[PDB]
Parts: sequence; structure tokens; C-alpha cells
Amino acid sequence: GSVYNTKKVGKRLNIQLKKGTEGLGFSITSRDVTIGGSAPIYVKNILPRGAAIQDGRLKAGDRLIEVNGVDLAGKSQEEVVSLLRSTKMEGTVSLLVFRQEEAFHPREMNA
Repeated sequence: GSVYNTKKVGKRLNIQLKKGTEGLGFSITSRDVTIGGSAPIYVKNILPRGAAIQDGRLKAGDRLIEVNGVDLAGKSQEEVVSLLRSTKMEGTVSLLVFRQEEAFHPREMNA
């Protein structure tokens, strides 16, 4: 048998993080967000200490899609920022992110 994990294309990863001293240890950013929907949330920063960085699968620039199975990628940026800031306290937080390798490149010049 053989296994080939696709190191290319966008896939979703679910990372479970337990709150420690830094809590989660990450922050979220939003880009091009007028309201939300087509413009989502990406991880803004992975702090040197914290659950997020210890796991390593969650990195800065990965797109936050859902949490615990609850779809929120169609929610406004304000809603999702509130979700993360609210910070649930069960123990582990399972967040599902979208990791994507963009096969497009910036243009040399635009006339």
C-alpha cells in the first residue's frame, strides 16, 4: 500500500487546542472584509507560547472556517471575531481551518 498526502490544493484541518497560560495562543485577522462571507478570517498571529503554536498545524494565514462543527464561514467578520474573543472554556477547542496553497501569482505590471 501507499499513502500520499496532497501537499498542494486547499484542505481543511481541525486543530484541538487546550487553554493554557496563553490561552489559545493565536489571534485572527480579516482581510477585504466589507461584512463577511466571501471575505473571511485568517489567523493573524501565532504567539511563541500557547496551544496553537504547540500543535503546529495551526499557523498564521490559515483561514478559520468553523469551530466544533458549527459552520461560521458565512458569518460576518464581527460575529467570528466575537466567537474567538468570547473564548469557550470546556478544555479543548476544536477549530477547523482551511489551509490553501495558492497556485496563482501576482502580475508583473497592470496597465
